[PDB]
Amino acid sequence: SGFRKMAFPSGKVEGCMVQVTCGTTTLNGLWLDDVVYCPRHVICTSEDMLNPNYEDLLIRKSNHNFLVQAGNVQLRVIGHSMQNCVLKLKVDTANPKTPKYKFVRIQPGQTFSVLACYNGSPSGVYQCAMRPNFTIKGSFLNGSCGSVGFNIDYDCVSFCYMHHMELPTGVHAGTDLEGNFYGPFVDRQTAQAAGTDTTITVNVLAWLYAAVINGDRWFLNRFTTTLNDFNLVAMKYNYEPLTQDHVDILGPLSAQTGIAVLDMCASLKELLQNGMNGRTILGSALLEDEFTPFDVVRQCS
Amino acid sequence: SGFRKMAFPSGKVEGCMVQVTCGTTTLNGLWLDDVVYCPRHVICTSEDMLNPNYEDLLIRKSNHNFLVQAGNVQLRVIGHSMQNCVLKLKVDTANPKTPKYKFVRIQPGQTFSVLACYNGSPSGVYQCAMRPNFTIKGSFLNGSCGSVGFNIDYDCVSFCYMHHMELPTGVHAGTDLEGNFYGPFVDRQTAQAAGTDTTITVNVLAWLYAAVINGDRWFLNRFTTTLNDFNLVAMKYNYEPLTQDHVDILGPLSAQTGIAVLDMCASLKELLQNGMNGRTILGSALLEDEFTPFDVVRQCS
Ligand SMILES: *[C@H](O)[C@H](C[C@@H]1CCNC1=O)NC(=O)[C@H](CC(C)C)NC(=O)OCc1ccccc1
Ligand SMILES: *[C@H](O)[C@H](C[C@@H]1CCNC1=O)NC(=O)[C@H](CC(C)C)NC(=O)OCc1ccccc1
Repeated sequence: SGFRKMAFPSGKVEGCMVQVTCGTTTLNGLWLDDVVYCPRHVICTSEDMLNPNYEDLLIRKSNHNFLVQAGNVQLRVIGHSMQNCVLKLKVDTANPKTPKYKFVRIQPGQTFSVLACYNGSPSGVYQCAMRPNFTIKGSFLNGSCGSVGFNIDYDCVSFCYMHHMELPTGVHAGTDLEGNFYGPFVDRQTAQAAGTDTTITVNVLAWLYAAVINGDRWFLNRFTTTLNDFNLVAMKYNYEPLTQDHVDILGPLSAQTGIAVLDMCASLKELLQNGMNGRTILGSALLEDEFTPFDVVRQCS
Repeated sequence: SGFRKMAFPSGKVEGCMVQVTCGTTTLNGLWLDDVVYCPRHVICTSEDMLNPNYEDLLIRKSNHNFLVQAGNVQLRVIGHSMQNCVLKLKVDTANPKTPKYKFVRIQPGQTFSVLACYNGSPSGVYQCAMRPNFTIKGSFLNGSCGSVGFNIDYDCVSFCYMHHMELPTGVHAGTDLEGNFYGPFVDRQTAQAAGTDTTITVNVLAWLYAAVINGDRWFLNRFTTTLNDFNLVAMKYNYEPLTQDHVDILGPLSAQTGIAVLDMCASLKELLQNGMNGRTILGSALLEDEFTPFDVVRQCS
């Protein structure tokens, strides 16, 4: 028993983290097969980063400007190319630790594990959820760029995120492994604002089901409400509207606890209207929305 | 920027997780050099686990009763012995993934990373703090025993915990890697109650310093209080008394923020008396006490 924010084992990803150097800028890189993936702003100076012509800085570079280190072993860059916002540095050595992998792009509301890295050395691992405004609330300092987010389905690692920047609100933004940014952000140091965020409603309900599975039942009631009536209270509290699929995704959790999906929304509407009255749910005084229904089933199996 | 509950990279520990089978009971084991460490109640049936004579069940066992699997490779047990509550199964093969390690016993209030395992396969990693009553609030299902807790100082892994049981309150208990239990618990399925817990005061202050470092300053005030006057309000709210060392440990965090240690206790005493008034600190509506001053410095470096 027990429910904890739990990241995937990071061993398979640890073996692919390298250090990428260009000029006086150093960040992390992802070593898959014979290509090193890293943010393209490694080729920029502090001069360039306000409004760089990434295409212009790249032509004036060549292979020996990129110092790639896999631990203490120096990797020889035998080629370079740019895919959107990601630099692809082909190296002579095929990474022997390369796991079965996929390049996936996740949806807002889904979760993934972030392996924090600095100078090509993993520092820590934690879970993050892609916010509806395509940001994440992580822990990134200077030199953290190149650290990747990932999920594991079986023995395959589904890479889904690479860190690039931090927004003025203390939130973080990045791209998928093909260099395409999550959200309306650009890899330049200008005034960039994230859109208005909202609470992932289906995640709160799945988290409430995890509480019932673990013995937390004080918020439960006997009354119900309709899906079109619950969307009325959700629009008031900056919550996402609930769809029939979202109910179907919450199917197994509703069956394991014997609590209909719409029954839990009635408790959620009470929790939003009446507050929580200074009590806790799974050790939280707030409604948590960073646990997908899959995350609950994986822990409460 | 950003502060997140962050576990250590689990790759070095992943390479030592095995599966240990005895009869119809299967749990996890720690493969270090040529010894497999696992909880001794693997030799017990559901019959035996109420009040077992672990010394009696062990003599009636021998090597071929222990099926050890390192992935798909079967390990040959060439010997067995008991160290308190831990079974030491010597195997013929030296684990080639054995990292530099230490067998450490941690103090209540300190943190460590738990690598959740099932059938010798790592499932997830998360941080836990040893509660003052020698329990941890983790995520353990059936078959999770043998999973270890650990810290990493440099390239050395300081193993500090091995899971054994779950208490009636949903909390978990285990031993150090020498088989000595944390707290007044025994590896038998009887009525066992954890002692009354208290809030780690020095951890709350260090967590409040992490909030100031990350831009959260609404709880700050200009007034102060003495260490012997703050211990008066702490004893009221089931908080631990604060010592001069604890202030000295909070030294660097007090210097980085320019906020004296006793100044933060005044805000904490206000937060305990006046509540938080429906606002948040680092995304939390509760005062968090599972971050050591070291954990803050490591993330807010
Ligand atoms: C890459 O390692 C770095 C990660 C940042 C550092 C602070 N927090 C992070 O997540 N990214 C940048 O420095 C980035 C580079 C641009 C070319 C995209 N710029 C950036 O994040 O600017 C805003 C900022 C900088 C420093 C501290 C806080 C915010
Ligand atoms: C070992 O894998 C297992 C871990 C338990 C399973 C439930 N949560 C855990 O952390 N330990 C036991 O089953 C343990 C064995 C004794 C010989 C120490 N007994 C135990 O935890 O009993 C209480 C309990 C059992 C099942 C569910 C909840 C509590």
